[PDB]
Formats: sequence, C-alpha cells, structure tokens
Amino acid sequence: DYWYTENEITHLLTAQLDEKKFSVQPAITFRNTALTEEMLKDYTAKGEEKNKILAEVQETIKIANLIPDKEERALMLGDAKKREEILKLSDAEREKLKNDLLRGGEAQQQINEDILNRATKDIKDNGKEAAVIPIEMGYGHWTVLVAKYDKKDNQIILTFNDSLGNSINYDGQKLPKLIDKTLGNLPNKPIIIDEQTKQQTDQSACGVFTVDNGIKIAKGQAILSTEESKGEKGLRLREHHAQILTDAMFKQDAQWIRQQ
Repeated sequence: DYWYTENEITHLLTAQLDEKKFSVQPAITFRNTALTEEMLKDYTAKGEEKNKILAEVQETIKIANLIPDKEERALMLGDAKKREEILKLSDAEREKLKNDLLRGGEAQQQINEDILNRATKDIKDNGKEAAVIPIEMGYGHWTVLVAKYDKKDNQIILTFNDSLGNSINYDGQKLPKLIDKTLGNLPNKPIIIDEQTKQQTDQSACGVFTVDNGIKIAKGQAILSTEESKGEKGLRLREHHAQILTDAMFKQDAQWIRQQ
C-alpha cells in the first residue's frame, strides 16, 4: 500500500533514467531469516524426533495465542499452525517441500550473483555510466546499490544507501558477502562507498528514497541529507512519484497513494 514493490521502484527508475547511459537492474533480494539444520528438521525428522517437534508446535500454538500484540500474535500463530500442517504431511512430501525450499534459496543466490555480474558487464563492456540495483534486505526493506566503473584505473565502484540509517552491513554482512563472492576475484577489488545517510525511519519510506537515491547516485549528485529528509520530504517525493507514475501507469500511483 504505502510500501513500494519492486514494480514501482523499477518503473520510477526507468522513467527517470536515460537507458542509453544507465541500466536499471532487477532487484537483488535477500531473505531476512537464516536457514538452519534445526529448522529443516520440520521436514526431515521422523518417528520420535518428529513426535517431539509436533508436540512443541502444538504447545506454541497454545501460547502464541496469548501474545498481547495483535499483529505479532497473528504472525507467530499463523506460522505455528503452518508448521503443524507440515509436520502432519507424509515423510515423502515433507522431503519435497524441503527440496523446494533449498532449490529456491539456491536460485535466489545465483540470480543475485547474476544481477551483480550483469550490472558489472553493463558498465565495463556496454558503455553504461551507471548500473542501478534495487536491494531488498528483507520484506519491503528497500535499499539501493549503484555500480560505476573507472576505466582509467580499471576500478569498479559500488555506492550504497539505506534510508532507514543502517549501514551496508545490515543483517550479518549479507550484501558485502555477496559482493565479495561475486566480484572479489577482479583484478582490482570493488571499492565500496556507503553513504550511510539516515533519511527516514519509516519502513514505508524505503522505496521512496531508494528511487531518489538511486537516481541521484547514478547521476553523480548528492543524495538528500539527513537534514533535508526531515519533515514531509518523503511525502512530497511520494506525491511526485505518483505523478511520474500517473504520467504512464495509473494503478501504481493509486498503490503508492493508499494509507496502510
């Protein structure tokens, strides 16, 4: 509603960036939950180990019901109930479910690398002066990474910002780990510039500033400082974004307009 989806971010960026000079990449997305061997026992535990887990799930349901915050309660309870359903499946189906989960996670990390590499190919081989990559650090936690290339020094430079005021190391250095996995073998290590500019602490505003930061960084212009970001700037940007959207795609203007 208030929260931007990748669809708007991509359109807003494309609409405000010369495609001959700038390439807008599809989003790099990270899960915010870690996969653990213990979590997977929901799929692999059999016999008594399985019975013990089903037992704890059923107890959780009984307690999760009591969580005082209504929104938090619904989330924890819904997930416990889902877990109960999973534990009730056949061993064979729990196994397929686990494999689906692992397949998706593997796809996600390979696709994330491919986007970083494509962005790098764009600025290094295809004449683009910037590649803009929207980065989702978690559900709706939109941030931006802009890739540029100094040919004279054969040097890749990546510029990041998180409008909420987190560093690029947010959530266990997942993004720097990706960058180094993908590009840490280049003749010259990628230089990382973290703008670390807190702009607005509403998670609703992440997509608004992701767009504005990406555009500005792409063009070599200073992003909106903490000072300029105060007040109704997030609103004005959002209104402005709805106009740009309206000047083509009406349904996404209406989305950005909703309250939440």
